Amino acid sequence: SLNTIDIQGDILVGMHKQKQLFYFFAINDPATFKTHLASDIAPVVASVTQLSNVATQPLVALNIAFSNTGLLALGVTDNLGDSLFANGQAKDATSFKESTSSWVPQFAGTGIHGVIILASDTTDLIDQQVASIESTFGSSISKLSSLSASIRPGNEAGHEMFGFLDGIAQPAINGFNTPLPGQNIVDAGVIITGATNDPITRPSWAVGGSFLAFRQLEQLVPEFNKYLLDNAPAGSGSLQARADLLGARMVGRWKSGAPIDLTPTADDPALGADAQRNNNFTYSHAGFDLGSDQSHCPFSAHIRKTRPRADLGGSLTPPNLSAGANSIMRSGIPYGPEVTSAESASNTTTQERGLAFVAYQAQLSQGFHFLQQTWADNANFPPGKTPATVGLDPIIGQNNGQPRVVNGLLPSNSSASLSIPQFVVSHGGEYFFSPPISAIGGRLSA
Ligand code: HEM
Repeated sequence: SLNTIDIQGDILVGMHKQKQLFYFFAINDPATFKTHLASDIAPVVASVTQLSNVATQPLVALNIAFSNTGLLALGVTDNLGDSLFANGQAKDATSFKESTSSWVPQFAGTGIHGVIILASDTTDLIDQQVASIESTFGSSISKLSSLSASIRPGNEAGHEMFGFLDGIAQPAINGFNTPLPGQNIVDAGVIITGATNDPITRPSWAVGGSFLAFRQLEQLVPEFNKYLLDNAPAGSGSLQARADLLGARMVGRWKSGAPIDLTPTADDPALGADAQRNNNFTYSHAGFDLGSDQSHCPFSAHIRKTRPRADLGGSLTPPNLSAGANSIMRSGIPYGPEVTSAESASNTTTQERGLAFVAYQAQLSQGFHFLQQTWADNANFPPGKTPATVGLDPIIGQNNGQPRVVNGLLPSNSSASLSIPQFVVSHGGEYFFSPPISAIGGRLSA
């Protein structure tokens, strides 16, 4: 049975606060760190149960996760069953056709021992909690770096920096979530280590945790906007409307959240807002060949690359349940300033903004790493298409800094190719393990 009282809340629910801080730390004097981990952190770690009840959301929601080197600093030599986690993300960078030479230097190594995720409706409240932690831990905790993040303002609340509504699609955990139309339904052990049908044996104290893949993904927003205007397909509407269509073709949803598979030529903001309808699709359409039809959604669209649905078989009618083991829970939040007047006018980025990307999964090789390397970065994925060369994911697809060839985006001609510069630039990140709450004051403090 899924013991949600013992699972950290960001994993299955998300913090859902206006402001978040990712506080990346090293451990000194581990015996002292441990005493404070047990006395000061464990009691204020927010659980799934706590966050699932709108009446027990804490003022400051706190989660904590440890890198491989952080667990080792705590004297934990156990095999958590994940080679990617053990090796650290810097060693995995070439899997994604990037180089750590481009990373924030603190990520390009294994000095980071963990991350504290703090979330609250104001930054003052976060800062007070950080000050309390630094006060009680003293020098046994050392801040290496941090990243502040926020829900975007006004009509962009819940949208990422390019302007698209985010956080729509997640796997439903069988026995825990009430599935929405079209939502994949997966065994708990796809996300939670040691939960139902996790095939990898874990240390006993690690049952109820998850691996957290963090990526600091800069977004080149003025450049993206200008690209869409410059490449907008011909049509009856305003130039901006035609540019908007191209952007929707790249993501697989309109900015409103409406999936293009269900509304391929025009936005439907009412559909985008409706969780009962906005995920209710499989990419299959009766009367169309799944292997060649890109009129509803390109084969290269971001969401189609990252959850293939009927492209990997299974039910043609919703819900499609394919590739459940390749599911990830996403808890990303935007970072950086909004686009400034001068950046928009010059079509040029000056300040860094983007997505503080967070993915949870029980097996890094099946989740984030797989989606990036085997799907998004693979010009021949999905398989069995005509033309066979789908191209790269236009949002996240990487090829060692080169422009990406992306096919199928133009509704007028599915064979038309575009060469697209990166609009998302990796600054690196790390793989962490978010332990069950019991382990925080338990094994990890022993
Ligand atoms: C700055 C970088 C990124 C941006 C701007 C971005 C944006 C989006 C947007 C707008 C959606 C549609 C909203 C939704 O369906 O919930 C989405 C969905 C999704 N993204 Fe990305 N994303 C980024 C990075 C990533 C990465 C690195 C991965 C994995 C390697 C990823 C995996 C997914 C998945 C699995 C979905 C849901 C697909 C589905 O279930 O249909 N995203 N993203």
